Amino acid sequence: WDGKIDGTGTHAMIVTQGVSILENDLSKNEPESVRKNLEILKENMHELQLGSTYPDYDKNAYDLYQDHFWDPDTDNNFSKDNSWYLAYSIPDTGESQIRKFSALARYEWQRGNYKQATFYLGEAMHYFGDIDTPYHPANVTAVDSAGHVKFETFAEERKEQYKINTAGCKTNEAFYTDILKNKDFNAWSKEYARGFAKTGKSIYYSHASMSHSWDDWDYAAKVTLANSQKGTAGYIYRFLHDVSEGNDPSVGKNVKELVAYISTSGEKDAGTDDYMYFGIKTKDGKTQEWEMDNPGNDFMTGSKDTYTFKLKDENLKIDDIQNMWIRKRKYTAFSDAYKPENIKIIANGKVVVDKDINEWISGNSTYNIK
Ligand SMILES: [Ca+2]
Ligand SMILES: [Ca+2]
Ligand SMILES: [Ca+2]
Ligand SMILES: [Zn+2]
Ligand SMILES: [Zn+2]
Repeated sequence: WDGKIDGTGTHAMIVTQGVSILENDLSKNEPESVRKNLEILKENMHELQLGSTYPDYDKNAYDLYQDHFWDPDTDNNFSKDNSWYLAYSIPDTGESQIRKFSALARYEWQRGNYKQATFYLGEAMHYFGDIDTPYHPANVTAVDSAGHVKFETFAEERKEQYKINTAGCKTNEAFYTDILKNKDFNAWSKEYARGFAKTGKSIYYSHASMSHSWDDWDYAAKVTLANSQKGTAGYIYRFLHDVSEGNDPSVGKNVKELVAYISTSGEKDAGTDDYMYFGIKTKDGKTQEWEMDNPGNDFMTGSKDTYTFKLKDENLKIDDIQNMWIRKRKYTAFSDAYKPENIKIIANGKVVVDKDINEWISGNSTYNIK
């Protein structure tokens, strides 16, 4: 969907309505903590809205042109065994971004950083809105500097007439209750989001593609925006319950992948063009290393980069991973020191490592996170 850097536009409307939806569907018997956390969210509305639009204008990334259209089955294909060269990190998808920002949002909320938590939640919903955008051509036709397309700008001009204020039921009813049953957040998110994304693809072929009439387009915007709002409300509801009842999705399950969220210091020359790797060592002495390389310019000064690592051994618990590290290898003979500011490691929807560093890493050296 379309959006503007100041927290306005289609994206902002979606999260704003997601809140109103909850304000209306929330049953009276709901735990007061849930209702109280909803109120904290509402008073941080401007941050939720800013976060909901930020990913299309994020300048602390890889210096790449924005393109947020993925085939709904991408995440599922990446999750399958054998289908990926493990030495390489897995590319970020709309599906994975929802999970990452959700984990970061939960972590921040538990420690009282409501403003940051809400912003992160906004970013998670931004990506959910995207996968719910009915635009799936093989070849994209961008119309603005932020990578938006004509179907999104069309919906943008009409956003007000697509607003909904209810999911169609109360939180004690099926839609909402089903969302709480699956205690495995990452597993629930995958199936839940995939449903909206696939319906989105169907709508692209039957109503939103360029060859369809304006009437078809209006209808497509209407039904996918309703879906986006409802779906967003569902994610916010789950977040509220997760942070209120102190829920942890990683609870004793196998760690199939690890996600590194690395914040490079804003200091001059903090970034690096040298080869960068991440590695772990298990309690039993096993080791695995991955190359941290995404399509763009990795580890730029002041960037917040994400790397998804798929593990060899799929029978490991989080406590089985004893050490973790990042390692630099010189690209050229010339110096190019690297200064990470903070590194967060996420395992099964939980932020398991949050280490401030602010030290220069130079030459061919290994820096131990743990
Ligand atoms: Ca670089
Ligand atoms: Ca790269
Ligand atoms: Ca440098
Ligand atoms: Zn969008
Ligand atoms: Zn986007």
